[PDB]
This record gives sequence, C-alpha cells and structure tokens, in this order.
Amino acid sequence: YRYTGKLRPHYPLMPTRPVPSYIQRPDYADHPLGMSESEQALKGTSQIKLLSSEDIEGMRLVCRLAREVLDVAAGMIKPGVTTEEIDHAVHLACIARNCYPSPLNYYNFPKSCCTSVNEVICHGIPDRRPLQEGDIVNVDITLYRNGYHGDLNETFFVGEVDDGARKLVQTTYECLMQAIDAVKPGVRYRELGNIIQKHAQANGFSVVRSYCGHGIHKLFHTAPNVPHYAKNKAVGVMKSGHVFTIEPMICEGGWQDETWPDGWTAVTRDGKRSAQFEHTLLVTDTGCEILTRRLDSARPHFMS
Ligand SMILES: Cc1nc(-c2ccccn2)nc(NCCNc2ccc(C(F)(F)F)cn2)c1Cl
Ligand SMILES: [Co+2]
Ligand SMILES: [Co+2]
Ligand SMILES: [Co+2]
Ligand SMILES: [K+]
Repeated sequence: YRYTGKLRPHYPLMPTRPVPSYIQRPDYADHPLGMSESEQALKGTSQIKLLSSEDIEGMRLVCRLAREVLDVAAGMIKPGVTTEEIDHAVHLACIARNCYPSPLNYYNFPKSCCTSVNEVICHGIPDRRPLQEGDIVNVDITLYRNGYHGDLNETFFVGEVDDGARKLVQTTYECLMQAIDAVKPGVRYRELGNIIQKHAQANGFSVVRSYCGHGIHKLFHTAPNVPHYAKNKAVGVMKSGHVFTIEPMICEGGWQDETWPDGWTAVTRDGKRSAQFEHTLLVTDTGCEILTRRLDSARPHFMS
C-alpha cells in the first residue's frame, strides 16, 4: 500500500476493551462479524421512522450523554496524547453513563470512537500515535442507551495550527450550521448538499462524496441517506418527528477518498487535510432541535 500523506498507523492496538455485562448492548455487539440484524432487515428501504414521544425522550437522553462524552475527549486534545488514550477515556466515559460505545464491534470496528487526524476523512482507528502540534483531529462519538443511538463529532486543533487549518475547520463548521438552519418540515433531504457545497466551494474546498449523513434512532445508521454535495439524488422529505445526522466532510484539495488496508481508515487520495462536524437533529414544527448541542457553551471547542 502507498500512503497518500504523512500519517501512518501506529500498531499494535491494545486488545479490544470489554464492556461490562450490565450495559445494554446493540444486536451487532455479539455478532461475530459485527453485523446488525435490525439494520440489515431494512437494507435498501427508503422509508423514514416517525418517532414517538417515548422515542424522542430516549433520543434526547442518549444525545445529551454523547455530548458529555465528546466534551470528555475535547479536554484531552493536546500534543503527545495518543488517539488510543482518547479512546480509553471515551470508553470509560460511556460505561460511566451506562452507555455502550456504538462503534465498538460495529462491523468489527475495533475501537469505541473514531479519531481522524489531518488527511483522514473519517473512521480513523485510535492507535499509538501521539498527537503533534499543528495537527487537526476529529473525534466521532456515538453512544447507545436503552435502545437508542446518539451521534456527534467535532474537529479540534492540537496546540497552535496554521491558517489553512483554521480556515478549513471554520468553514466545515459553517457548512454544518448553514445546513441545520435549513432544516424544517417540507424540505427535501437532497437540498442540504446544495447548501453545504455552495459554502465549501466558495472557500476553495471540496466535499467528500462517499460518506453521508444518516437516520439514527433504534438503528446506528438507517434511512435517510443524506449526501453533503450538490445535485444529489437523496430520497425523502423532512417531517416533524424525523431524526437524522448532518456530518459534512470537507477537504483542502480534491474530494476523492480511499481506504487504508485496515478496511476502515478513509483518507484523501491527495494527502491534503479534511475536517468534519456532526450533529444529530430532530425535525420539529418550527425547524429542528439540535439534540447533540453543547448545553453550557455557545460554541464548538475549536473556538472556545
Ligand atoms: C457514516 C457511517 N459510519 C459507519 C461506521 C462504521 C464503524 C464505525 C463508525 N462508523 N458505518 C456506516 N454504515 C454502515 C452500513 N450501514 C448502513 C445502513 C444504512 C445507511 C443509510 F444509507 F443511511 F440508510 C447507511 N449505511 C455509516 Cl453510513
Ligand atoms: Co461512521
Ligand atoms: Co458520527
Ligand atoms: Co453519524
Ligand atoms: K481529519
């Protein structure tokens, strides 16, 4: 394999971390290939769940806890801390909240969160690499509680970063927020990509095509598929009661991605940097509720 940039995996990985038996597990947790029965039963369907009040309560809870766990990771971002160390803290913080870390054994994903440094677009596997000053790093968190998943991510600066890094991270966040602002009943899912690409393209950045936002509730990933690029063929119309993510990945160079031999790590083909932000959203009559919002600060960590 020819690596596309400077990053390399840093092995070996510590043995899989156990989740105490008292924590409720998703179906895939014990499947040998980490396949999800309930997700496969819906493969290729485009119908979107309309959540009940019980569902919405369960989603509000798990999204709040997920935000708590992401803030835990945020507090650890400094030079010299390894992504494995972040994952360990994350793992323990999920368990302390009586939550299962959704990524763990999801299709055999080996860790409890995804850590995506620099040219890694998404699905970076926490490993022995210490973070370096100048790095940007996304941590993507998903928790499972009482049958519901809650999903968010932010990109962080490691010490002082260059102007390009600041512009990429700031722009990606703006893309996400401009998309969220358009969310309300009656809006087509395919419209969000028009908004995101319009802002990224205006700032000289490109929009990853191979990975999209997704429905999430009793399933980790489900309908609707939510592309982040312009003129896409996403199926469906927003309705009060829908829950889904918007999670744009934006790149310094071209949009093209490829996957490391580990089967997971998605990297830019040109080795240039990529950044990402994600919220889980509930569509309401007036617009939408940001279920994974920070509660005690107005801003994402990179600007606090
Ligand atoms: C964004 C994303 N992330 C992961 C993943 C896997 C391991 C760890 C973290 N994330 N896995 C994903 N999908 C796995 C395959 N399953 C599905 C199911 C439904 C859909 C959708 F299109 F949204 F309906 C997409 N993928 C996706 Cl879409
Ligand atoms: Co993912
Ligand atoms: Co996520
Ligand atoms: Co997501
Ligand atoms: K990245």
